[PDB]
This record gives sequence, C-alpha cells and structure tokens, in this order.
Amino acid sequence: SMQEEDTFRELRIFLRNVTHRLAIDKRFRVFTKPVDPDEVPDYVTVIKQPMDLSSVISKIDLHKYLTVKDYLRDIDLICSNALEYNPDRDPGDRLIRHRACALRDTAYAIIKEELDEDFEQLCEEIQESR
Ligand SMILES: CC(=O)N[C@@H](C)C(=O)NCC#CBr
Ligand SMILES: [Cl-]
Repeated sequence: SMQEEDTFRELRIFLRNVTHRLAIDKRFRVFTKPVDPDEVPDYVTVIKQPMDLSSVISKIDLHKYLTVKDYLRDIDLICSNALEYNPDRDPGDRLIRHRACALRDTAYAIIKEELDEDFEQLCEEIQESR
C-alpha cells in the first residue's frame, strides 16, 4: 500500500540521518570508503563481505533495508570485519578495533534514543507480510 511505502520512506530518511552522523565523525573516516586493494591486496581474500558507510548509503537508496535490524547487521559487519582483519596487539590494529567498536556502539546508542520501538515493529510486520 502507499501507507507501507510511506513507512519504508520514513525508515530510509531515519537510516540516512544515522549514517550521515557516523560518516562525519573524524574517528570513523577509515570506515567511510571501501578498503583500497592497492594498499591492502589481501583484504578482499580475508574479508568475504566488505562493508563501509558508503556501501550502507548505497544500500539504503537501493531499498535493501526494510527494518532497522537489517541495517544494524551491516553496521555489525563493519565492526566484526575490523576485529577479524586487525586482531594484533600493536597500536595500529588496537586503534582500528577501538574505532570499529565505537562506530557500532554509537549507531546502537542513536537507535536506542531515537528509534520508536513501535515504528520498528511496524517495519518488521510489513517485511514479514511480503
Ligand atoms: C578497515 C580496515 O580494516 N582497514 C585496515 C586494512 C587498516 O589497517 N586500516 C588503516 C587505515 C586507514 Br584510512
Ligand atoms: Cl588517524
């Protein structure tokens, strides 16, 4: 229905706003673009589903997220990819892991404060209906 299309459009507006707020944070610059294969040619071999915030924006606009849970799966991938690819004790790896965990925690904290639970439940019930 048009009511359902309005619902998903509101979801995309909300997700674009959350994603923009993460992308402008200087801590998260490394996560705004895909890893460059030049610098890191073993990346695309270790990490089977690369994810970054530009990929997330593209997915929002392709109507790939019908719930906030589906969006958070991709935010969690940004974090888990960084924990897997950069697991060492040296400062460069610890800094990337801390920034990745912080991205993920920031996204979850914005959604806790600003997502109405009944809105998410409506999205889930339309998605389940299709
Ligand atoms: C996202 C990720 O895991 N990237 C690894 C390869 C990394 O060491 N990044 C440093 C930088 C920059 Br900007
Ligand atoms: Cl830096």
